[PDB]
Amino acid sequence: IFSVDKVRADFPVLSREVNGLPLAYLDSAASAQKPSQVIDAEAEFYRHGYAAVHIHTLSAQATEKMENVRKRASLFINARSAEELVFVRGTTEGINLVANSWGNSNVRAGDNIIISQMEHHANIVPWQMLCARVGAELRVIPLNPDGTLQLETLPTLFDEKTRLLAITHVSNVLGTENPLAEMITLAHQHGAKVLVDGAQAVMHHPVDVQALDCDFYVFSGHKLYGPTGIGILYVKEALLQEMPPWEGGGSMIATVSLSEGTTWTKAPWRFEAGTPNTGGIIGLGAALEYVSALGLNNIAEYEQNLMHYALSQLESVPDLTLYGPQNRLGVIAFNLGKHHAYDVGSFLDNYGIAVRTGHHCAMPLMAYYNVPAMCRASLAMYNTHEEVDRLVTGLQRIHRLLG
Amino acid sequence: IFSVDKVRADFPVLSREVNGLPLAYLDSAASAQKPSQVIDAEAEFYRHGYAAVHIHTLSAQATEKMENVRKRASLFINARSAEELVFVRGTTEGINLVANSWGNSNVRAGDNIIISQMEHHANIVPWQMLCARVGAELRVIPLNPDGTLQLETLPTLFDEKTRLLAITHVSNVLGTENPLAEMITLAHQHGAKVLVDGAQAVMHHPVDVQALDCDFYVFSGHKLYGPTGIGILYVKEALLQEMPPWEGGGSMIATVSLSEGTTWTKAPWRFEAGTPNTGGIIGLGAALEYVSALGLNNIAEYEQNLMHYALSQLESVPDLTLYGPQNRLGVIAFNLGKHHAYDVGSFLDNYGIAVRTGHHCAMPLMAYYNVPAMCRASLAMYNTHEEVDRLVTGLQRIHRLLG
Ligand SMILES: [Cl-]
Ligand SMILES: [Cl-]
Repeated sequence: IFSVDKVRADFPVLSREVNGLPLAYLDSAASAQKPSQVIDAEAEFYRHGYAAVHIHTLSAQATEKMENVRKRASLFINARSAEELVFVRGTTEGINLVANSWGNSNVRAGDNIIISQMEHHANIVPWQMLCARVGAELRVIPLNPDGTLQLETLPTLFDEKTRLLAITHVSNVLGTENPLAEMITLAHQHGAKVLVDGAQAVMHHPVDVQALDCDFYVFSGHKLYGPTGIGILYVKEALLQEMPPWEGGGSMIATVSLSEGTTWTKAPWRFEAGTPNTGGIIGLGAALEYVSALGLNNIAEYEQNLMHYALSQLESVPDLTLYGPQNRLGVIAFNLGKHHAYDVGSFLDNYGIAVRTGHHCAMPLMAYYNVPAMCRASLAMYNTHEEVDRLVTGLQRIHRLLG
Repeated sequence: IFSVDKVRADFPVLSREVNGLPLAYLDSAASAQKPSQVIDAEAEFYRHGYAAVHIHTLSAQATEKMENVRKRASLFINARSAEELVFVRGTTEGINLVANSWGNSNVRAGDNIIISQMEHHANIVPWQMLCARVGAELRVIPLNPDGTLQLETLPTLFDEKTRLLAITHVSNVLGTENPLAEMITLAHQHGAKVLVDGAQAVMHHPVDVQALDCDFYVFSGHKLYGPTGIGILYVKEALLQEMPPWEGGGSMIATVSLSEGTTWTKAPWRFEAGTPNTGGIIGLGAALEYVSALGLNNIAEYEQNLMHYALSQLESVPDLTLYGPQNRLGVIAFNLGKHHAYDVGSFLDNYGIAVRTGHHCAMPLMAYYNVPAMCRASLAMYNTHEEVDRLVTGLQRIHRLLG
């Protein structure tokens, strides 16, 4: 079983006070707090084992630590091979890498690409720049009122010119989990590849990219209780070894000549130019170990119970509008009466409750719902029923005071 | 005055043992060790102040810490304005950013770009990919035997079609410091812009980009006694606010619409997509503080004396070939007799002496000297006369044993 009190003991930030009051951090979807095991694994590497990667001993051990983290990450998402994983800055850079290296040589004038109306900007803007570069069309799967995809529109959007579906696994605003396996079957029937944005999935339940059969999969370390500046791009081996490089420089070359040109090295490493973020890679590996030791199924069970408790308690908040489906994961998007989200979040911060307010990097989603902004509370593995009670009580107080 | 013993006390890695013997780390040019003040500033941020950047309190304080580091970095290199600095992964990503955002809209078919024969691959490969994309020509300033540029060839290389000179401040192999101010005057007389690769300069002496009048300047945090995964790209305000975005996604947009297109936000931030590497940014700011507190002029004086001692002592090594000028900064590139550098570096590692062997991401430089590889010892602010003595003695032993 899961013990939230033992877990919280690993997270030093949770002891913090904000505005004189004890912090209730309900913004893990924007970025997750990190346990001491992750923080110290990075610090200890800098303290005792630091060197540049790729003869001498510290450098050879550091190179081996980084390839071990690549292997551990590939097992964490059940990729066939460690060499199907590229180290990137985060989800955003991973998507841009695919959009340029794979997009520029596989999406031509007159083609189309399909995204959804709930996509994070990370999974919109690189496809808009790709379509502008090659003269292709960006198609959009629209939303239902309850925050799910209008799956009936897929036949009018998929045709023989559809090169790619780029789709979120779990919405960072609505908490909707999309039916990826079926959508990927449909997409593959047309010869379309599928990129999955998994930035909000990998911390809530197990993820298996062989079962999903996605062609690309991306996520960020810092939302997986890990350090900033590191993330993972998974690509099917057969596609990856055909993709050209994106960033150029050291470590991604085989030979460099000023008169005979330059040749590239083999995949993953062809896509990793310059000094890797070894500090972040070390912290990411520790983050995967820590999460695996708790067990993603145990995390999923505790988070689902906490979510059901929260949705039940929030029924006692007058004039509360929720957005998204009842079976959401991770986040609760809401607005309080007619009050602007900025004001609501500001009162909640004043009680020491951290929630995010604004467009959540999902402006088309906001426009679909005809609001400028939303509040969002995240309910992660280290959050408690008591913090939910503080959120409920605070919204009630804000309603009485401002109503 | 400088006290190397007090400085070394800040660096926990220096206590390490390698192969049972005390470490002599002479590979700071590949990556620098970090002081506790840098390591702990990052750890403490994760422990007590962590949040996503850009209403609630932790997030507002984190956003302010990152913009303070941007300001501190701009003062460190004497840029006019903090908004002339873009946070990048490192030198390599900074150069690729310029090559794509600025290069693609300013270098056309039939134009030419000038680099030097001593450039790191980071400052070659992105210009080769740019020239291949737009149909331009890559011109090369050749070397003199002593490791300096053949400055006489500049009139045959600069013409009216020269769009850009990309040039290293200090060679990572030879330790040559190039006459940047004069070369930038010449380049500007033709309407050419100048990118300076400063990755080997910013830790050895003060750097002033207003005095240099360079148009772009790049360096890496991890060689500046800082964390991995962070670096700085400086661009003159007038050029930067004309440059289009490179990576797309959150935080670099002003508005995102699926029907009316997307607009971009103002410079620096237009070039920073997705979650910044706040952990690395915090560590970088601490690294700049630590180096400023020692004083770059004090570092330069101690490192120059250590270098003169090393070059004098190495005269007692039979069959030692040195590469580069006598007034080198930071590094000593050498080969021992006819022995391959890999073997020499392997014996030195066995004595607990870390040097780098290989092409040092400078294959054209190696070919100029008609060798496949070189050894390189770095002499940084925390290295000692005693470690030089260990290097000298070790090379002597290797010569006797293998000669
Ligand atoms: Cl290389
Ligand atoms: Cl945004």
